[PDB]
Amino acid sequence: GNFGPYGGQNVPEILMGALEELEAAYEGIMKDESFWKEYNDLLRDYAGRPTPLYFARRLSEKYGARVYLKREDLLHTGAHKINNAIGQVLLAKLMGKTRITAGTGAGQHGVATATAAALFGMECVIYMGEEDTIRQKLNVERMKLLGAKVVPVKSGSRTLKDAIDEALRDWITNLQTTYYVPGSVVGPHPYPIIVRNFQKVIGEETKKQIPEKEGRLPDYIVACVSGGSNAAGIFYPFIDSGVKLIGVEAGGEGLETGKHAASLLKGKIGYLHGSKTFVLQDDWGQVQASHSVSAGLDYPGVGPEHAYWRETGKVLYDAVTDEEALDAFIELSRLEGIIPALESSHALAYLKKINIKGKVVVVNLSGRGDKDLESVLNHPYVRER
Amino acid sequence: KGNFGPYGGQNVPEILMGALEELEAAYEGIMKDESFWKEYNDLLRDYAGRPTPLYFARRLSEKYGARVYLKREDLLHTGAHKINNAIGQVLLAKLMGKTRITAGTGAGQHGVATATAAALFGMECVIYMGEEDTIRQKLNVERMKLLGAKVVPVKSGSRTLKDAIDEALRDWITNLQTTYYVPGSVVGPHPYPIIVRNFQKVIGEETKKQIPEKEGRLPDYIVACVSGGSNAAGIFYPFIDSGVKLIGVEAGGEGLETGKHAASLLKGKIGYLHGSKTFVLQDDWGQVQASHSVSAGLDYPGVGPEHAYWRETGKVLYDAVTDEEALDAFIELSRLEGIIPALESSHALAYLKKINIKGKVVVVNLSGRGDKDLESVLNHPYVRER
Ligand SMILES: C=C(/N=C/c1c(COP(=O)(O)O)cnc(C)c1O)C(=O)O
Ligand SMILES: C=C(/N=C/c1c(COP(=O)(O)O)cnc(C)c1O)C(=O)O
Ligand SMILES: [O-][n+]1cccc2ccccc21
Ligand SMILES: [O-][n+]1cccc2ccccc21
Ligand SMILES: [K+]
Ligand SMILES: [K+]
Repeated sequence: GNFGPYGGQNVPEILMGALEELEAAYEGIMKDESFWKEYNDLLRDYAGRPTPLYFARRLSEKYGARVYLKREDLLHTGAHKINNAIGQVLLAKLMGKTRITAGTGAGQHGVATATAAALFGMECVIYMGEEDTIRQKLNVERMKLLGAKVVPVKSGSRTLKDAIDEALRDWITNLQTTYYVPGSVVGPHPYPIIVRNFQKVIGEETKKQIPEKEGRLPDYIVACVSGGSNAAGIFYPFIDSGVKLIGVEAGGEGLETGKHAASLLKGKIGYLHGSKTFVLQDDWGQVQASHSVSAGLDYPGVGPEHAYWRETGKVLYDAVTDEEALDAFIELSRLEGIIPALESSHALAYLKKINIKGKVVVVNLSGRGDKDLESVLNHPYVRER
Repeated sequence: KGNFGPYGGQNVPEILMGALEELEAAYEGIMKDESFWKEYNDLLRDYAGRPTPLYFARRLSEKYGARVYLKREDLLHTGAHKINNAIGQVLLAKLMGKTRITAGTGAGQHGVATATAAALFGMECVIYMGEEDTIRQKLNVERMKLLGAKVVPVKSGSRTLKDAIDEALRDWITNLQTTYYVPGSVVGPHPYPIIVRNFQKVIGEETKKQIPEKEGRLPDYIVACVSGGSNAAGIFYPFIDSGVKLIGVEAGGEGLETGKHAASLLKGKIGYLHGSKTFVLQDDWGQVQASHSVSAGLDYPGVGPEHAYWRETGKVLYDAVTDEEALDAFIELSRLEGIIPALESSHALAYLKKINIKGKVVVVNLSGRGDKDLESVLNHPYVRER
């Protein structure tokens, strides 16, 4: 479970038996043809894989480049989160668990998890920070129709970090019955590997699709990063290929303002939610609140596999601001008729920061932006436009 | 030629006949144009997401003792079958040299699909929508605004889809040189019903190729909701005369005997609406009546003339389900399969309860997703009393 110095299992001791049970169950399905048949059949007919690789003509004309969008927004529930949620809730069901718990920020992991729990007939309890229940209300409504209990979390910054704190408390309190589903590549081993291994289908498809468009590997692949799961999924098959892989963190009000979620760029090594990784912290080791206009990127840590990729130079990381992401959200809506998630809008915003004339660029469009419409339409910066 | 038996035709103000003659000529010209179909089919694949999957609904199948498959048009870009037709007609508009698109919308799915295609092709877009629908389908108003379309609320008449189309047609007639009118269903003067059905019949062509990989035969039933008729025409057309039982499900509203419904085939009379001779809800003086449905996309007093022809000749069977039955089916699919369906499609799902399907193979056309309907459903008195 270590990516260089990062990762590990940094947990209360009472979780060690559950993590050993999960590691053995996961090793068992690695070679289980019937798990993969059921899972891959649901990815195809239930989620809608493979997703297309779309040539964005008007974006391409605007930037003088060949811009392709990997269309994870076309999946059932509207985001890449469903790849991981189906896989883990299937595993939970096969392990004899009867209940599912998770935390969610954008609400897309909450909806994906509730969808899979409904499909597999499991009780589902989702924790979501109170501020996120307000700015991502559409997903609260979806989870209620799917039969999940949504528990608003009123402590701390009332956003994703606090939601995960409460989901982990719930898991420990309910270990006989309950499987904890992380929605990103952050957590004690084996969870970063499990999540990345369910998301790497994105990069595997991309790798088969892009030579059909251009005859070679892309010059760049760009994906947003907070926990890191959509970017790990599209990057993993391309590590050491020579493609320029660029992960884009939330710069919030700006990297020098103290209001952002840029763990790799501005964090310090530390422990969060089971992983040794980069965490926004003060000088005394206290985890700090993150900020982002995007609820899914509003998290103060990052997956340990990205900490490792950054240190070894296998992936390059940077950030864009709330305002740059809002601009990119509006730009894709107007130019391509696709309303992107505000998370993915951080990757789209980065097209303005790379010299891409003549280049082939794949952007991971990790989800759709219907959950963000009310927040964008009311945002002061958009109001001043 | 425009007539489906005695139905259809071009029943319009004379001022529209030149535009319709030019549209029919342009459409015949693209039928053989490989470069049109290449561009269109590449967009359907990578932009809209076709083919859509044919999904085996294991828990619904267990519940009804049948093999139930859902044709997943809800997985398309924008969330409904409307995009198949919107991409194709806006591409035609571009090729005709038009610079502006207009349409009406009820559920707002056609409005969003048309706005999306207009954005992709760099065209001005003005969408008319009844004021009541701007309230019960508010998510789609927000989407249209982000896509750069102008949304005009229509405050006249019943403030729903019929009145929105009235105003889009007025706009077209005022703007005939610049503007292409995009109907969102198979209702309209010729050539529109044929154009729309020919962009939607991919749904049934895919289904016909997919179902033998699941079952080794054709299904016993295909079920789809019907108001104007486009999603049902798309999935039924390749199966006409095949021996499959095709069942179109109209909006029964508060009940076929209440006068508050949208069941044009079952309770309308022959008449003219929006260019078609077809079945139209009317009093006995020939005056069109307001329709009603809990579903904004089915809330329309007419039906496509191809469906009037299929009903008369027995090639498709038609029935209806009530608002409450549709709401029940909306909650049922959400809870049992984890799929939140559009309230329109929920009428087709509700029909699974109305026929004996034990031991039968059934395809339901899942024409759209239900995120536009969540607020309305959660606040509906019948659901609150649950
Ligand atoms: C944290 C959440 N969403 C994250 C998210 C992200 C960022 O999460 P990863 O860094 O794990 O990809 C990207 N794209 C979309 C559409 C997302 O919903 C959530 O749904 O709970
Ligand atoms: C009238 C509208 N919608 C109709 C609709 C319908 C009924 O229209 P057709 O009878 O033309 O399929 C079915 N399913 C979905 C998801 C729909 O949105 C509209 O979006 O303007
Ligand atoms: O679910 N979950 C669990 C732990 C860490 C996370 C970081 C980002 C998003 C989701 C997460
Ligand atoms: O757009 N449009 C135009 C004319 C009639 C219609 C019936 C149902 C749905 C849409 C329609
Ligand atoms: K972060
Ligand atoms: K009707």
